[PDB]
Amino acid sequence: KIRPECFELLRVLGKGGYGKVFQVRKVTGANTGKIFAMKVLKKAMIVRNAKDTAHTKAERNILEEVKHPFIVDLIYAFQTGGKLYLILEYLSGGELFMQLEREGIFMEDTACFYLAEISMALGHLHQKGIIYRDLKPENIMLNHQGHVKLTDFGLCKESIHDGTVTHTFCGTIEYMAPEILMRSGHNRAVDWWSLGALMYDMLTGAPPFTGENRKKTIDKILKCKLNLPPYLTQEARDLLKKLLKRNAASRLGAGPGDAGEVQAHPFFRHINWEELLARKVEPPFKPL
Ligand SMILES: C[C@H]1CCc2nc3ccccc3c(C(=O)O[C@@H](C)C(=O)Nc3ccc(S(N)(=O)=O)cc3)c2C1
Ligand SMILES: [Zn+2]
Repeated sequence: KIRPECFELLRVLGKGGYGKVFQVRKVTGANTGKIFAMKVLKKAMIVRNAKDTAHTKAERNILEEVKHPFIVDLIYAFQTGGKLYLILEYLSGGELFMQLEREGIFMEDTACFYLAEISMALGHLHQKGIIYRDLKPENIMLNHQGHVKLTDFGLCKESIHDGTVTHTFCGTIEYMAPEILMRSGHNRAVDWWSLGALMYDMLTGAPPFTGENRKKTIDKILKCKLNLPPYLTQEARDLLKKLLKRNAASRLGAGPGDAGEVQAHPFFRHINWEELLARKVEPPFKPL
């Protein structure tokens, strides 16, 4: 039986309205000294709300079922009378957000690497019927080697919330597909839109539809009038056009082929998917 006492707390990694994440090491037994991130949620913050409760369960079920290098690993999960615990792998490589800040613009080959790894994560989730929605730089962490890990499948991580009913829009909404902001119904095609907004951000320095404020930004995303700057490679331009389509069903990846359709695009012509998935490819950025 794994218990909170099995872990020594080393620092606070983050906190919000529902709980905290601690860095921990295992105190005794197997992997005595192995470092983890420990997410601790307060049941009382959650159990009163049918939505947040379902959301919580969904997180654990997803992270329990997922077995994939480019998605954050769930090692143990247990609960006490008042708290839910998730022992996760610790991601030392920080945020991809912190990488875009330094670089400003990624070189094509660097963007291509990350977009490729993310696409395999998305393919993994989608064949499981899971829709990410929240693809954005703050959500993409790196492990110690420098590979991608998708995070944030659970309760809202923000300190400032949008409205009093939902947490769907609390983050930046710059990478979110128009049909979600439209509430016109959506499916896995939103992740391929988001992949495009992220790709655009990597290669231009800012997401494709940003305005002076939030309302102006939403208006731009909805209007969806894409201007591709002339310095983008022919391959990136072509992929960006096909990802950032307002009509969901027309997006690359929206087809029955999903991630395979996107991975087959010339923008990824140099990618060896077998060696990428097996983490044999050297990352452009190396934290340690
Ligand atoms: C998920 C782990 C995985 C490894 C990791 N590894 C980290 C390594 C270094 C620094 C932070 C790490 C975090 C981390 O804590 O991420 C932040 C952004 C975070 O999770 N904030 C947060 C979490 C929960 C809540 S809530 N809903 O309880 O109120 C609010 C804010 C992490 C996070
Ligand atoms: Zn929120």
